Amino acid sequence: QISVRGLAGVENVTELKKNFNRHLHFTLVKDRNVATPRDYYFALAHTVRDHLVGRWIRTQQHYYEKDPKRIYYLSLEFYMGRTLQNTMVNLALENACDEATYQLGLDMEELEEIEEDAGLGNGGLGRLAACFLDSMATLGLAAYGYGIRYEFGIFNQKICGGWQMEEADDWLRYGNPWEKARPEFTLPVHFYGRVEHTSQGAKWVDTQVVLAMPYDTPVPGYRNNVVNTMRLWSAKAPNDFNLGYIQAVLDRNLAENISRVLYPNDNFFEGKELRLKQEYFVVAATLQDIIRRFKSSTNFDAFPDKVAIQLNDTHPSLAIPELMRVLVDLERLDWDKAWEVTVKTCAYTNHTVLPEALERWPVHLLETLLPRHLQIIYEINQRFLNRVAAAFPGDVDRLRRMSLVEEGAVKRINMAHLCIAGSHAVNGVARIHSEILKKTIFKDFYELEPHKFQNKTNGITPRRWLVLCNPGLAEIIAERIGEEYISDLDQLRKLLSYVDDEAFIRDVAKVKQENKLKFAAYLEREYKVHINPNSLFDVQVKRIHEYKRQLLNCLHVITLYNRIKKEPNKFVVPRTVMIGGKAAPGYHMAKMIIKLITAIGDVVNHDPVVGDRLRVIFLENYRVSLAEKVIPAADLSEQISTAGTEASGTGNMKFMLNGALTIGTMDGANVEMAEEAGEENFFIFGMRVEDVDRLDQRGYNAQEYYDRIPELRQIIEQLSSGFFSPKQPDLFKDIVNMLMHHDRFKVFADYEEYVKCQERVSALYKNPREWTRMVIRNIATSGKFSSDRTIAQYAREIWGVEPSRQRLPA
Amino acid sequence: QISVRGLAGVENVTELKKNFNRHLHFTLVKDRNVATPRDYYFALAHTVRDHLVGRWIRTQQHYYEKDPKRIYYLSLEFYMGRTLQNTMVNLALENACDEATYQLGLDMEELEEIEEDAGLGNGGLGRLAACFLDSMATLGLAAYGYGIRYEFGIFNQKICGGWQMEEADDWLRYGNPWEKARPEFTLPVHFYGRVEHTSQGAKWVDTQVVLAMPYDTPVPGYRNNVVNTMRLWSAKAPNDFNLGYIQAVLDRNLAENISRVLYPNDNFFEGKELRLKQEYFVVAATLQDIIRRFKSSTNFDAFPDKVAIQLNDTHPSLAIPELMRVLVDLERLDWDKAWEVTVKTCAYTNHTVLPEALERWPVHLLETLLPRHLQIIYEINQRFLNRVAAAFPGDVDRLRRMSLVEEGAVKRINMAHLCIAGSHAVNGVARIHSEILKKTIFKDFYELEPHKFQNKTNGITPRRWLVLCNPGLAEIIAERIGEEYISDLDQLRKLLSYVDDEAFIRDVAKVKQENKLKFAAYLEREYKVHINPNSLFDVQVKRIHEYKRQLLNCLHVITLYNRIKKEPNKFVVPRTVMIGGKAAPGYHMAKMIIKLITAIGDVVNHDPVVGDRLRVIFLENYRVSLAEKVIPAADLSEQISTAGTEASGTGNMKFMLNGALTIGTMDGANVEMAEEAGEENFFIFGMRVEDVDRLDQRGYNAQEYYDRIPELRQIIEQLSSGFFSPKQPDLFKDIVNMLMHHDRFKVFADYEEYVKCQERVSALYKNPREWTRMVIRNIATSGKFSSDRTIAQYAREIWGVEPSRQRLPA
Ligand SMILES: OC[C@H]1O[C@@H](NC(=S)N/N=C/c2ccc(O)cc2)[C@H](O)[C@@H](O)[C@@H]1O
Ligand SMILES: OC[C@H]1O[C@@H](NC(=S)N/N=C/c2ccc(O)cc2)[C@H](O)[C@@H](O)[C@@H]1O
Ligand SMILES: OC[C@H]1O[C@@H](NC(=S)N/N=C\c2ccc(O)cc2)[C@H](O)[C@@H](O)[C@@H]1O
Ligand SMILES: OC[C@H]1O[C@@H](NC(=S)N/N=C\c2ccc(O)cc2)[C@H](O)[C@@H](O)[C@@H]1O
Repeated sequence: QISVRGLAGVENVTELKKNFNRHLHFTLVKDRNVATPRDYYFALAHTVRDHLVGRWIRTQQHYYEKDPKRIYYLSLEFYMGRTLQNTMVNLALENACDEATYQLGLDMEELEEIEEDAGLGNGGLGRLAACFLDSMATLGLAAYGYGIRYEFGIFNQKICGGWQMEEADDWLRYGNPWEKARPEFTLPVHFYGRVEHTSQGAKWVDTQVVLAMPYDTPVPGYRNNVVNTMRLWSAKAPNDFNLGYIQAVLDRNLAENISRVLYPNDNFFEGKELRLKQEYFVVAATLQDIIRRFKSSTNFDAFPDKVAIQLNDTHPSLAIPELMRVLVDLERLDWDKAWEVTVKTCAYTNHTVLPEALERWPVHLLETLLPRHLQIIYEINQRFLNRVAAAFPGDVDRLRRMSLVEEGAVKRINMAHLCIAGSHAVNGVARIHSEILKKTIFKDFYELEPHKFQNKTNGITPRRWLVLCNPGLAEIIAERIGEEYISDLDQLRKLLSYVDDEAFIRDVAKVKQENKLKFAAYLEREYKVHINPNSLFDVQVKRIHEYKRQLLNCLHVITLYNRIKKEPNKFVVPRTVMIGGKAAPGYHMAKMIIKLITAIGDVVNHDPVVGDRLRVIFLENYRVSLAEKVIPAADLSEQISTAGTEASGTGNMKFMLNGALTIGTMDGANVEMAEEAGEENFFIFGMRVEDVDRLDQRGYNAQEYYDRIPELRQIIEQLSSGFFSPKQPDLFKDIVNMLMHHDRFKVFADYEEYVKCQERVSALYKNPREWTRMVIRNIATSGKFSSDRTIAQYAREIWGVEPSRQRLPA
Repeated sequence: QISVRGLAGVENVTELKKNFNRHLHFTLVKDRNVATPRDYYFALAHTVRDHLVGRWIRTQQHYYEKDPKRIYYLSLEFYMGRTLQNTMVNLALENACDEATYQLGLDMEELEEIEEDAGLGNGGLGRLAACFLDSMATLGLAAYGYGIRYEFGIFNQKICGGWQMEEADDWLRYGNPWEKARPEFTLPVHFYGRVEHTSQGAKWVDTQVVLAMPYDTPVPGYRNNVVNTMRLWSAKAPNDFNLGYIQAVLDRNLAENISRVLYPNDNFFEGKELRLKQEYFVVAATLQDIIRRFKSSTNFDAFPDKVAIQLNDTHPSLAIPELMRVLVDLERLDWDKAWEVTVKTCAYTNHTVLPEALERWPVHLLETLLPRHLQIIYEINQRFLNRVAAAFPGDVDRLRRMSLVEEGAVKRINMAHLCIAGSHAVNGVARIHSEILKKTIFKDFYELEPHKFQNKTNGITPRRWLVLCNPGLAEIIAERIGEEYISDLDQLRKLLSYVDDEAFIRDVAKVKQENKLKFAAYLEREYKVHINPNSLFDVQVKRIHEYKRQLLNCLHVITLYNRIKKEPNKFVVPRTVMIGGKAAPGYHMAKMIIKLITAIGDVVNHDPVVGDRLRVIFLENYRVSLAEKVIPAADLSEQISTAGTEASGTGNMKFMLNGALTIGTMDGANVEMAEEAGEENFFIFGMRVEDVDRLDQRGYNAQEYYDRIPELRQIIEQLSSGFFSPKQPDLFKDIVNMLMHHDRFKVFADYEEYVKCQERVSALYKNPREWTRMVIRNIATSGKFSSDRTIAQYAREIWGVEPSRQRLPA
C-alpha cells in the first residue's frame, strides 16, 4: 500500500500464506472454524519469527569466526513493547504480511493489537535500553543485552473513581513466541555463606545456590540481516532444594521469587533485600557467561580488548566487585592486574541527580548476602582513598565525601562512588546533565580523574518511533528524500528546503489530522470518551513525578477553565489536554496528582458553558504500545520539569520526530533540541538552572507568588475549599500544603511564564500554515536524537569499536 | 528391521528426515554443529507430534457431529511414562523413524532415553488410568481423561548410604512437547466463602477464586486414527489477586500451589487441606467443562444418556455434591430430579480395603473450605438414611454404620459411603476384591442395593506392555499367529498349540536371554554393578509397603545366604534377586525396609564364599520407564502380598505377558491369573483369605513360628545382633519388634510355605526346556488381562456404550 513498508512480491505472499496455515494447523492445533483472533495473531507471530532464524544463527556464527570485541549492555530494565510490527519493519516484511493476511480474510492491524507489551521496565531508562539494542544491531555491533526475565512486568493501571489501582502484568500467560529457552546454558548463582581464608586465597563457602536459566530473544537490525541477542535470566531452584516433603517442594518458590516481579520505582531507591538479590543474580550469571565466551575464543590481559561491559545506572554495579572476585579468588590473578582489567572493561552511565534515586545499600545487608563482595568493596575503597589522599594531601573532608562507605546511623555503600572508581568512563545522558555531574554531585571525582567524564546525549530509534508508529509521516518524507534517512536520520535536514513548499506543508498537516482522527476514534471505541479532533492536542505523557510537574500543567488547565467561566462568550483556541502516566505504588503524592487530574476532568468535561472548547483526559495505562498511538497524534509536547531535574528525557525526542511542537524548560535534552531547531521554533519558558540556584540561596517562598498573582490565588482557594471535590472538601489539602510550604520543585515560580508561553502557543495554532512550517523545522532538525548517533558515540568514544552499515549475507 | 514395528517406506522416510531438519532449525534454533542429544530428541518429538494433529482435530470434529455419549474418567493420577515410543507404536511410525534417524546418523534408542517420564501418579492406580486411556482410544470410545497437571510428579529416588532420599521431579524443566496449553478455556474455581439463603435458593458468596487452566495431551488409539484427549488443569491466580504491591504479586504463589505437587502416598490417607483443595479443583473445573460441552450439543433428563463420569477411587468424590450444587443452586432443578441425574451419571471404582487408605475428611475442613458442599452432603445423608430406616426398620446400628457422617472426637465424612450413595455402579478391581467388598467393608450397602455392585478385573495395555517394551517377544509371536493379537489379546491362546514346537521353545528362551543380557548391560553402564546373566532373575518391583511383604522376600534371601554358608560346596541355582520401589516419604517402616534390602546386599554381594551364586540388588528409582526395561528381563515375578490385601495388582499381569513365571499368594488378580493359566503353571503358596481370617479369630502369635522354625530364629538373631549392621548393631530393632509383636500382615505365617515353594522354582529352572514350556502356557493364557477387555466391560456394563474396532478415515 505505502512505499516504506517494503515489497509485496508474489512468491513472498504465497509463501507467507502457506506458512501461516501450517502454523495454525500444526503449531496451534486449530482449523479456521474454531480459531479466535488470538490464534490468528499467534500463527502470524510464528510465521514471522521463522524469518529470524537463519539470520540469527548466521550472525552468531559470524561473531564466532571474526571474534570481534563484544559489547555487554547490563540493565535491570528492557522496556521492549510489542515485537510483531518491529520485526516486520526490520525485515521489510510489513506489506507482504499485510497482503498475505488480507487474502486470508484478516486485518493485520487487529491482530497486532492482541500482542501484550513486554513491559520489562518503568519508563525512560528501560526504554533507552530497548532503543539501544535496536541501534546496536542496526550498526552491526557484536552486542548482547543482559537482564532479568520478570514474570510480572510493570503493573497494568486501572482508574477506579479517579484513583490508580494496580493489577499484575501477567504478560506470559499465553506464552511468549519471541523467546527461546536455553535450559542447557543454566548457571549457578551463590548467596549468603561465609568467607574462609586459606594459605592461598579467600574462599566463599556454605552458600545457598539459585539457578539462572537464560531465555534468548533476537534483536534484528534494520534491513542489514544482523540479528543480535537479548539474554534474560529466570530464577530456578536446584532439584535437591530444601531436600516435610510437600513443604520442601513448595518452598522452591522462595528461590524463584528472584525473577518474579519488576520493582515499579521510577527515580526512587528502595533498599529491599529482594531487589539486591535481583541485582546480584543478573550480574553473577552474566559475568560467568561473559567469561565462558571469552575463554572459548588464561591471557586476561586481552579481556578488555575483547569485552566491554556497560552498566545501565548503578543497578548492575555489583559487576565491578564480582569481576574482581572471579579474577582474584578463582583465576588467581594479583589484585592490581585484576583491577586494571576491571577498570578497562567497565563503564558507567548515570541517569539521575535526584539524591533519593541514588542506590546506597546498608552494610548489614551486603554482609549477610554477599560477604566476600563487601570485603572486596572495603579493599577497593581503601586503595581508592589512598590515591585521593596522595593527590589532595591533608584534605580530610574530601576523603569522607569520596568514600564508597558512608558513615551515619546505618553504614551504607554508595554504589555510584563504586561505579566511578571501577570504570574507565562515566557519562551523563544530555550535555547539561553531564555538566551538572562535573560541577556538583561528582565534582570531587571529576577533579581526581577528569578523563573519565563524558557526555552521551540520549536518542530514540527512528524505526519504532517514526516508521512503525507513523507510517504516513515516514512515507511523505520518503517521497521527497528517499528512504535512506531511516538509518541515517541526519538526512531529515534536507527537509529544510521544503519549508515553503505548498504541497509538503499540506501533506505534513494532513498526516497529523489523520493521526488525530485515528486516535480520537481509538478513544471512543475502547474507552467511550468524546473528543473534538479539531482541538489542539495538548499532551503530557510520562511517569507521574513531582519533578516532572504534571501539577504545573494542572494549574494551567484550571487557569484556562477559570478564564472561560469569566468571559464565556470570548473565543479561545479549543484544546484537548491529555495527561497520562503511572505512579509508583508507594508514592502517595503521585497518586494524589492522578486523582487531581481526573477530578479536574470531572468538573471541566461536564460544564455546559465550556462546551467542546476544553477537554481534560487522563490517559489510562500509559505504556510503549500507547505511546506509539498518542505521540503521532500530538500537537503540543509538554516537557516542563524544573530545570536541573530531568537528566535527559526521551519522550521529548519522540514528539519532536512526529510533528508536535514543544513547550518546555531548559532542562535535560530540551536544551539541545532547542539548539538544533532554533529557539524561535521552540516554546521555551521558565527558570534556567542558574535561576533555580539563585532562588535556592535566597530561599524559595511560595507565599510570595500566592500573594502577587490573583489568578494563582483563586486556583489555590478552589483546591482548598473543595470546588474540585464537593463531597470530600479537604481531599486535596496535602497538595495545597506541599505547594505552599514544601515544594522542592518550585511549581509557583514558573507559573506566570508558563501561562504566558501557553498563550503564545494558542496564537500560533490560530495560523495553521505557520504552525506547520514550524513543525517542519522541528522534524527537519530532529536527526541528532537518533539512537544510531548515540550508539555510534558510545562505540567510538567508550567501547573502542567501529560501527558498520554493511549487510551480512542474506 | 522387525515386522511388528511397521513399514519404512521411501516417501515416509524422506518426509521424516526433512521435517526433522526443519524442526531442528526453525523450532530448536540449532544447526548440526551445536546440537546436543537433547536437541535431537526434541526435533524427533516435534516431528512425531505433527502426525497426531490431523487425526486429533478430525476425531474431536467427529464427536461433535455424531454426538455420542461421552466418558469422563476423573483421576488425581495419570502415570503416563514416556510418550515418544508409544506414539510411534500407535501410529505405525517406529521403523520409519528408526530408519530416518539412522540415515541422519542418530541412534533413536539413545534419543528415547532422554525423555523424562510423565510421573503423574504413585503406582498401580495411576498406571491403571494411563492403560485405560490407551484402551479407550483403541476401542473408539469418546473418552476424556481429566486430572491435574502437577508441576512436580512423584519424586526421584536416590539411595544414599542405603537410605532413600527424595528429590523434586522437575519434569517440565525443558518443556513438555506433548501438551497443548488451552488458556482460552480457563475456568474459575471457588473456595471458602459462606452460604446465604434467599427466597429462591441457597447462594455461595464471598469466595476466593482460583483459575483452572487446561492443558490437552492427545491419546492415540492403536492404528485406528482415533486420538482422544487427556485434559490436565493447572492452577493460576486471577490478575487482581490480593490487589504491599510486591508482596501481593509474590502471594500469587499461594493460589498456584494447588497444582504444584503430587501427594506421594500410595495406599495411605493424609487429611491435609492442600490435598482437599486439589480434589475440589479438578472436580469443579472438570464438571463446568462437562456441562459446557453438554449444552453445546436445558433438558437435563438427557444428561445421563450423554454423560458418564467414572470416579477413580474416592479422590474425585466431590463430583457428586458438586453436580448436585450446580443442578440445584444454578440450574434450579428440584432436589429429587437432580439426584436422579447424578446417580445415573456417576460410577465409583474402589481400589483398596485397607482402613488407613480410606478418605475420611474432618467436618471442620469442609465447613471452612466448601460450606455449601457440606450442607449438600448432610442433606444426602439424611435422605439416604431415611431409605435405610425404611428398609431395615429399627436397625439402629445399621444407621450409624452406613452414615456418611462418622461420629467421634472429630466428626468426619466417609467419602466411600458418599460414593456408593451417589453412584449407580460400584466396582472392585479383581473378582476376590469385589467379593470382599460385598462380604465385609460394604456389606450393609450391598444388602440395601445389590444391583449397584460389580466386578471389573484390572488389565494392562498390550501396546506399552508387550509391543513397546518387548519387541522381540512381540515379533516371534507375530511370526506364528499374525499381528491381530495386539488389539485382541485373547488370540494369544493360539500359542498353546506351539507348546511342544521346538523352534518356538528355542525362540521364546532366546528372547528372554537377549532381554536379560540387555538389562545386565544396562546395570553396569548407568550403575556400575556386576551381575551374572545366567542366573535366575528374581524380581519384586512395586511401591514399598508392609502389606506387599518385601520383608518376606528379604527372609527368603537371608535363608538362601545362610544355607550357602552352611554347605558352601553344594550346588544351588544361581539367582539375581532384584527388589525395587519407592517408599512414601513419611512412611518410616518402608524406609527401614529399603535400608534392610541394601544392608543385606552389602553382606551378600561381598562374601567371597557366595561368589556369583547369589546377588541382591536394590533397583533405584523404580518408575514406568524402568518397568519397561526390567519386566522383559525377569524370570520370576514376586507377587507375595498377604491374601486379602492387594486389591488386584497389575504388575503381576505385566510379568505374565513378558515371559516370567509367578510365585504368589491367592490374592487380588493372582487368583484369576492362576485360574487362566492352570494352577500347575503357577507357584502358589501360603494362606488363602479364609486361613487369614481363621488366624485372626485365634490371634496371630508370631512367637509360635519363631519357636518352631530354627532357620527363621537364626535370621531374627542375625537381624537383632547386628550381623547386617555391624557399626550400628541395633539399627533394625524396629523391624524385629514389628515382626515379633505387631505384624498386621503375618510375614512369619507364610515363611515355611514360601521357602518350600521357592525350592520348587529352583528345581524347574534347572530344566530349561520345561521352564520355557510353562512360560509359554502363561503367555498363551494372559489374554484376559488386556485393558481392552477391562474397558469393553466398563463400556457395556457400566457406561452403556458399545466399543468399536473400526478405523476413522486417515
Ligand atoms: O511458543 C511458546 C514457547 O516458545 C518456545 N520457543 C521455541 S520451542 N522455539 N522458539 C524458536 C524461536 C524463537 C524466537 C525466534 O525469533 C525464532 C525462533 C520458548 O522456548 C518458550 O519459552 C515459549 O513459551
Ligand atoms: O514446545 C513446548 C511448549 O509447547 C506448546 N505447544 C504448542 S505451542 N503446540 N503444540 C502443539 C501440539 C502438541 C501436542 C501434539 O501431539 C501435537 C501438537 C505447549 O502449549 C507448551 O505448554 C509447551 O511448553
Ligand atoms: O537516560 C534515560 C532516562 O533515564 C531516566 N531515569 C530513570 S527512568 N531512572 N533513573 C534512575 C533510577 C531508576 C530506578 C531506580 O530504582 C533507581 C534509580 C531519567 O529520569 C530521564 O531523564 C532519562 O531520559
Ligand atoms: O486398581 C489399581 C491398583 O490400585 C492400587 N491402589 C492404589 S495404588 N491406591 N489405592 C488407594 C489410595 C491411593 C492413594 C490415596 O491417597 C488414597 C487411597 C491397589 O493397591 C492395587 O492392588 C490395584 O492393582
